[PDB]
Amino acid sequence: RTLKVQALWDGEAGVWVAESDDVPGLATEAATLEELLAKLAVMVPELLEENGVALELPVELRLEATRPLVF
Amino acid sequence: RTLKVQALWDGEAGVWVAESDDVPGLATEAATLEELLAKLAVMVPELLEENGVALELPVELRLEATRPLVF
Repeated sequence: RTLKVQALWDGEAGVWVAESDDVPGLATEAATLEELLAKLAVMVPELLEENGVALELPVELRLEATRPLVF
Repeated sequence: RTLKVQALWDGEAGVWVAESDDVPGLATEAATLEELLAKLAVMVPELLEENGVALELPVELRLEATRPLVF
C-alpha cells in the first residue's frame, strides 16, 4: 500500500538520508529532496523484489521530512 | 504534537503546494521542497496562533510527498 520513508537532513554531509522501516536494506541519500525522490523511485521497487515483497497494490511511496516548530 | 502537511506537485505551475488538515487556512507553495519547508516553518506557527491553537508541545512539522511506484 503506502511505504513510509523518512528523509533525515545531515547538515554536516550536506545530504538528505533515506530511512525506512517498511523498505528492506534501504540505504540512500541525495543533496536535495527532489533527487532523493527520484533515486527512491528506482531503488525501492528493486529492494522490494530482491526481498520478500508481500505488498498490496498499487503501491505509493510517502517521503516524510520533519522540521521542529518554534513558538 | 505532529502536524502533517502534504506537498502536492503541480507540474503545470512548476511548484509544490502545501495542504493540511491539521493546519487552518494553509495556502502556500514553492519551487522546491526545501523552500516549501522554509516557508512552512514561518507560516504554520502564525496560522496556529491566529486560530484556536490547542496543541500539545513541542510541535513538529511533518512534510509529506507521495510518489506512485511502478513494478
